[PDB]
Amino acid sequence: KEIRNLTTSEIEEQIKSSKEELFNLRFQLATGQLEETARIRTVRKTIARLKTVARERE
RNA sequence: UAAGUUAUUAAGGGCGCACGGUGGAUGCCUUGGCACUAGAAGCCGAUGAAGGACGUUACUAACGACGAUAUGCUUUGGG
Repeated sequence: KEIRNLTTSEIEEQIKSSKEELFNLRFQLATGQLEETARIRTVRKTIARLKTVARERE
């Protein structure tokens, strides 16, 4: 999605979005503390884009 | 006082009509079928098939779509 960043920044980004944001929101939506639930489907799709462009670079 | 004749009763039933219930025929309709015509096409698979199991949404029991990038992603045209 026009991320156009250094591939190591792509790996830092997949590793940040991959657990931290998404895993935290998955715990919050279970223990009854997350509203703005639509964050989740945002982060998921972000973790797809960072992966696809890295695969395009190969 | 005597002789004689005759009738109302309807527990329930019969017929005729009036009004309800049941059940889903018929009329009209069609989301789908049937039989064919002209033109594509007549194979897929070890780069892992046809077919399926399990999963994916903020909930999800099921059906479609999809596959740990999961109720979908990028990019080039239409709108």
